[PDB]
Amino acid sequence: PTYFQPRMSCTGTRFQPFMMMNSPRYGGTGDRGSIHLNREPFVSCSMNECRHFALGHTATQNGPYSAGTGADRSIQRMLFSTKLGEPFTIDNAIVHMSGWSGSACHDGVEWTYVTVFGTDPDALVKTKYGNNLVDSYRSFAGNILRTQESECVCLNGSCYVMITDGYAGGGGVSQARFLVMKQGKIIDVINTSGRSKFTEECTCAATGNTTIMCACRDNAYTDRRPIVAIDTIAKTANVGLMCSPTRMDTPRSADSAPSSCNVDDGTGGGGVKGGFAVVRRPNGNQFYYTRTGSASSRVGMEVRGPQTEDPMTGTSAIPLLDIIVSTSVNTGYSSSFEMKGIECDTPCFVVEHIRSNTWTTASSSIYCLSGDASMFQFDDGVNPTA
Amino acid sequence: PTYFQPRMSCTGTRFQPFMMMNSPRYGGTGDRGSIHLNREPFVSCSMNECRHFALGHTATQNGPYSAGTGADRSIQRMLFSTKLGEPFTIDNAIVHMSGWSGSACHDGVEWTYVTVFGTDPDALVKTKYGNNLVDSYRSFAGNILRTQESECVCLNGSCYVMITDGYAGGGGVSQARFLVMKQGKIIDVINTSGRSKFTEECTCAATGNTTIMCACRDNAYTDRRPIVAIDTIAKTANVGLMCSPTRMDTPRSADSAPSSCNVDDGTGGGGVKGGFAVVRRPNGNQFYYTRTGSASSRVGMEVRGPQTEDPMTGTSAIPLLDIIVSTSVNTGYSSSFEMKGIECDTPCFVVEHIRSNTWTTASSSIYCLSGDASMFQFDDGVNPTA
Amino acid sequence: PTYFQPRMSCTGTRFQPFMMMNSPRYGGTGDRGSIHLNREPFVSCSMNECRHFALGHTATQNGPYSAGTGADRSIQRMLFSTKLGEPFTIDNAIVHMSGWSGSACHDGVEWTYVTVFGTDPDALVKTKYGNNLVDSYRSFAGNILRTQESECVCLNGSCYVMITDGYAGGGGVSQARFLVMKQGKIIDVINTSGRSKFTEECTCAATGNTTIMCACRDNAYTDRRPIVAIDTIAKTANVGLMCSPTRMDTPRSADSAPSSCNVDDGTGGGGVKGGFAVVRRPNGNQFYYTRTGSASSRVGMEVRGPQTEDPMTGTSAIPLLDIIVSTSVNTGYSSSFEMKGIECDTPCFVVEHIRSNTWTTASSSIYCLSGDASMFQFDDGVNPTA
Amino acid sequence: PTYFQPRMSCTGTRFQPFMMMNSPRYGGTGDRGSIHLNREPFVSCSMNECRHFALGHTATQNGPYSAGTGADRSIQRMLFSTKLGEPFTIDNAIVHMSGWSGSACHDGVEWTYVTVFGTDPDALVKTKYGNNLVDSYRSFAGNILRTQESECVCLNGSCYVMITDGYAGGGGVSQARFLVMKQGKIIDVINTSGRSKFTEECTCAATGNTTIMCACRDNAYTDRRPIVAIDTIAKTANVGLMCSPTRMDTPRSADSAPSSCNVDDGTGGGGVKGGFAVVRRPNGNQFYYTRTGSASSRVGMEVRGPQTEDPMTGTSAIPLLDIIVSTSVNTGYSSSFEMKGIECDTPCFVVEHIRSNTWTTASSSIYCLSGDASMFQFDDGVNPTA
Ligand SMILES: *[C@@H]1O[C@H](CO)[C@@H](O)[C@H](O)[C@H]1NC(C)=O
Ligand SMILES: *[C@@H]1O[C@H](CO)[C@@H](O)[C@H](O)[C@H]1NC(C)=O
Ligand SMILES: *[C@@H]1O[C@H](CO)[C@@H](O)[C@H](O)[C@H]1NC(C)=O
Ligand SMILES: *[C@@H]1O[C@H](CO)[C@@H](O)[C@H](O)[C@H]1NC(C)=O
Repeated sequence: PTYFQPRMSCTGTRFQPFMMMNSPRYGGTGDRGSIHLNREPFVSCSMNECRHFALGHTATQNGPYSAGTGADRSIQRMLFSTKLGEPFTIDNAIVHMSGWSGSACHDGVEWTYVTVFGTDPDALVKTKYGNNLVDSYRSFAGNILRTQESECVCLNGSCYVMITDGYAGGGGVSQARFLVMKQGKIIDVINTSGRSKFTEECTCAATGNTTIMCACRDNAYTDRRPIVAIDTIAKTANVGLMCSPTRMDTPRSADSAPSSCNVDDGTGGGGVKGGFAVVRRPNGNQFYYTRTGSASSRVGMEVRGPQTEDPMTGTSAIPLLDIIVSTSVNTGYSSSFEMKGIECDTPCFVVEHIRSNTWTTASSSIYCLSGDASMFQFDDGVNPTA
Repeated sequence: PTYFQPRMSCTGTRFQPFMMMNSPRYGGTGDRGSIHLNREPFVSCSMNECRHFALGHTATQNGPYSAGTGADRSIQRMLFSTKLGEPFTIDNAIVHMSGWSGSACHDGVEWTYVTVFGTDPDALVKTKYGNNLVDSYRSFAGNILRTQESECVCLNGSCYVMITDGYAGGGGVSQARFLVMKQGKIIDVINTSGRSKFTEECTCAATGNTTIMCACRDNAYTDRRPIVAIDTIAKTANVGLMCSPTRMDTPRSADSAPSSCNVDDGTGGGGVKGGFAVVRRPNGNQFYYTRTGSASSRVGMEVRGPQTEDPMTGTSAIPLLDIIVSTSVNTGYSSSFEMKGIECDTPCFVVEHIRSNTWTTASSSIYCLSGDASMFQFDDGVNPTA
Repeated sequence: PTYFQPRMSCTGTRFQPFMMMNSPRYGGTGDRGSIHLNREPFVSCSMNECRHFALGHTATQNGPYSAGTGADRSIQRMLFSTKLGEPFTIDNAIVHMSGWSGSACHDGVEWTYVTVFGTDPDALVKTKYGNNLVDSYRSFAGNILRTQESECVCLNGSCYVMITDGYAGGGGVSQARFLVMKQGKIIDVINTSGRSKFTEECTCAATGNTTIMCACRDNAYTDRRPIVAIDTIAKTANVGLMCSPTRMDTPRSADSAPSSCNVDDGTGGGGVKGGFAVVRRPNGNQFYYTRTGSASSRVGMEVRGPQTEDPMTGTSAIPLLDIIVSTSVNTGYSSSFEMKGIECDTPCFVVEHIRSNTWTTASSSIYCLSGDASMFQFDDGVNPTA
Repeated sequence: PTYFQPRMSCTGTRFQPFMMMNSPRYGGTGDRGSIHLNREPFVSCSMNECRHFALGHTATQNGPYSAGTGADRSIQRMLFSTKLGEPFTIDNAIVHMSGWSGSACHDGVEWTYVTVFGTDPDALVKTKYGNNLVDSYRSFAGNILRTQESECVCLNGSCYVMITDGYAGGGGVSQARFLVMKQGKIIDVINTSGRSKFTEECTCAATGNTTIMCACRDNAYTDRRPIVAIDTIAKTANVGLMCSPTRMDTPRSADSAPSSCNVDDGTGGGGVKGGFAVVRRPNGNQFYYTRTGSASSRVGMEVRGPQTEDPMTGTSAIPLLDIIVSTSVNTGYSSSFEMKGIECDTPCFVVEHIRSNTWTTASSSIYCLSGDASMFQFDDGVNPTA
């Protein structure tokens, strides 16, 4: 009835610091806070509220169960969120469902949540709409089934969420599929084509009505991100590697043009989830990317400036816009979301900060498209031994 | 005006792990949480929210009053709940009324709460609707008056809650009655017939408009659960023992057919509240049951697959569907609830986990009907000496 | 527009235990809770929610400022409340305004709050409506200005709150006035007549449309409570002493008839706020009273049964209905409130329990009109040295 | 659609104690609370709720990060608020955006938030409306960009917020500008005229429809506050110094008339944000001011009585109304806000109290226009070493 449709983005040229959800700063052995242990934070917004989602380990930052929370998958993993702006404490967190992998988005009416939970070789995808469980999808490759770990994209009520299934190591194949949900019910599945061989942890944004574009991870063959062009009328997802000389993954080789756009050329396997933002304008879209600062290590964070060429076939270099996190500060996964205002959408990037001692926590820094001003780089301010 | 009526259930063949309300995992002597001490958790849902209900002891998990909270009845017992997904902490819990036994349900308009509180030989049932106390019912057998300890069933505004009163030991008689409430006011009382001799801790689900079916406990004569068929037009509750060779109580004898359906045959007295779910379909209902894993002890938990025969007179064995809790993990009471979605209902089972040191707490695991996938068995993850 | 008017009470013959807001049971030096230090708790209800109000000392139960919280008046006193059913913790409490004396009620549209704050010889009454400060009233006798410390009574939008001002010791005069507020604005002041000499801490309930009756304290001359009959059309408050042989204050002499209804006869000064409930029926009102158990000390608590004679001029004894608190448990102030349901009102009594070590706290027990059942007496369960 | 417009103020002659948001009184090394470290608190109100805003340091009152929170600007600074009446704890606080300087107000529909964040020589102003980031404004003088640190004024949807940029020391120039926002979008900028040389930390109140008046700080040349008269139709802000002999800043010289109204005459640089309230009446406006008690030090707090002459050119002395904080209690910044009731507005002053040990916190005392009664002076009651 009132389903959200993408709008043109508002005026701005830089992604300026907006909010820091540095949850594990009100905890520590010398403090009084009770904070969730989690990984892979992301933000999704409705037109009235933004929420900060994460996968927790059902344990406090400084508690008897904090050991063992560095695991990627466990039966204690759950998807939970708070409103953006809340400290992300145990009392403020709302658990949506169990799951060691997941995503969430809002269609303009109600929140849709997607998680993956189960045994590694046979995990199940479950979808929930409005606190009522709606649907499920079974593992298709016989390997760890994974989601975006970021916001899913809703177009007039149809929400497109990426799922993948396959071996994430060298020599593996991980062909992604996009589930199309309406009110949490899976109505369609769009399989990939093009360089479908390995698509993982896709960060997606709308490129206008009827079209979605994603920038994904490749953890086995290259260090150039796959770009997935989803045509929702043709019902096809065309995957290919960025032909740009600027490499967006971590580890990565020195920037250079590929000999051919879809040839595997890089440092080998491994990778990090990255950011991807689209600034939609009446005269064409501009694309922005996040990259770690130091090549070969998840240190620092840069924003690569507007690309006016197709992210797949442009072949031009992507200029540096700003350095948002210095190389003295460790970083993790990067994602993106859009605020949905009264008149326009506002692209924002989310930068993960990883902190550990005898437990592992995540902190997030949100940078939103705004006006031109000198960058004020952010240090998480979390001391694992505080 | 907008009273809820049962709907057909959605597609699914397995009860897959959904959410674990393992409240006493953010507490412990080494943590900073303040968590209620409680027993007999259950979940009830509205179409917009699900709530997790429990009977507390007005004490924290690790506090000066934690001793003595293993009692079944005390004047400090109270009925309280949080939204499903909340940690069930002291600050999130809302107390509804005092009571050492109780149930709750939502009729599509507002929440109805039922508790029993008073002296053992002369306890009083009280009903509340929408935070306003509405009605009461007095003890009828001169013994401990008890409720379902699970969700009550509302049919177009009329909510059916089980109450029982009698000696729970060997040689006792405990004849149940069903109170029919409308807006919390008791409008009718349906007495039982058939094997009315001992009916306790009934887990009820609708079997369609105008009909409710319950699977109850028998703690004195047998190890086969009583099944109560409630005809809301005829205003009769027909009770009889499951004629199936599969015995659902704990302790229980090895599975075997009874010599006659309502003959008392088993290991003697004792028992546990069990689960009972109905999958309503246009071509007939399917019934699902929970059972402990190890016969003679409350260890593990199994889900017994669809029974297409009448739960009372079928006489066929009920196949094993899944083992949801391994026998290395202790379990307690089992119950069931239904989520009420936009298009359909979703049957879910709730499995209690009991943990104690110098206090006693309960944790709950929720398994909801979903798609076919390998089972991922759950270990509560609560260390009484954490 | 939707202002509340009194309704007939529902069926019942006993005030049965309903809820215990024993806030200082989740605190203590061995616990993790942060609970307000307060005195004189009372409950007021809207048709959708009940709230528990108290005057706090802006300090935690076990904190660096807990010393000195036994004071009756200080600049750190504030009026705050939580929803009835909440633990009344620091995080759940909402502060309404500063004040060392106060009352609150709901008119069917929004909450009206009244407090007294200022210097003893020249304190100010302030009224607030809907979080916006509306009006004030200045001290009139040059002595400590006081309120009811209980729910104010709203009749079709006009809310009647008692204020008094005078010396509370022997030989003093404390003539009460009733402020009539509409949307928090003081529209009228009704002065008292009859035995106006000393009226304090009035517990008021409606006796039907256009009429309010209160049972007050007399802390200087007698041990019989003043009864105030407020005629809202005549705009008069007629005060006189209960002519009944049953004495409701503490300390009190042995029950005996007075030689004349308004002659000062008793144990001298001192007193306690008491309960007063009205069961409105089509054939006349019934009155119920609370009394301490042990005469001469605030120990235990009794409910004195229905009085069908005018509370002022009846002259008959008031029979004992139930003993609600045993004499092994210390008690404090008693008050009353009414729940406002869909069809009827439900009179309820609130019994204060006082606990102290190096701080002073209050706990409250709520007993609501319900069916006939044996009484289950309540022990606060709060250990000052827990 | 429903945008707020100023109303006439209600009856009253004194600003009487209303509420004390003494947040750091439920914390301390001996307590269990987790309270934000912050500075420059202020209150802004909607017609349904009042909120207490502050700039935090993302640290608890008694935690591992409490050192270093006495800084005026840092990357850990954020704007957050709670409802007025809440303890302002970590769990109740909602973070709106990052920022080391800011303001907030409500236009009758939704909350507008303004902050300044960035590097000192090139900071950015950002505006947010309804949890969605809307606009920004860049530094204009090449120096620290600052906001009011108090409520912004909304007239029929147009919200007027003061920003300034310049050197705050001796010999500096700090010319203010007023941004006019509608739904968070900056629609106009009104530059100042008159004694535009140094305008800072303006406390603004409406003087009627189409007009706003502010009393500002001057931290370099004088100890008389600048008054800014904003004509929203002429779109001009006329700045000049108070010609009154009563000096409102701190430090200040002994009261005396200036030789000429806009001649710099005082004790030199330095200053404190002060209060400014307007009582709008059909026969003209009255102005009220706050002043510290002890000249030359931020000790105590006085309210200077109604000024019926133009605050700029009156030249008469402003009589003392009340002493609201004694000189035994240290004070900080003062501001003002208006409650928006059903029929009228209610001017209120907010008095900051500064407390520090190894951390710095702020407490606030709210005094609202009410009736005539003897003043009850307030001592914060916060012990830095509690
Ligand atoms: C999508 O379509 C809507 C109208 O249905 C329009 O208002 C909006 O601007 C469009 N967005 C884009 C990005 O084209
Ligand atoms: C109950 O009746 C309603 C119509 O009143 C119908 O929509 C619903 O499907 C029925 N449910 C069952 C289980 O028969
Ligand atoms: C008060 O008047 C209303 C009608 O205005 C009526 O419904 C209600 O029952 C009356 N209450 C009493 C106690 O007479
Ligand atoms: C402002 O104008 C409105 C009508 O638009 C009026 O009701 C209000 O009283 C005016 N306020 C002042 C202060 O003049």
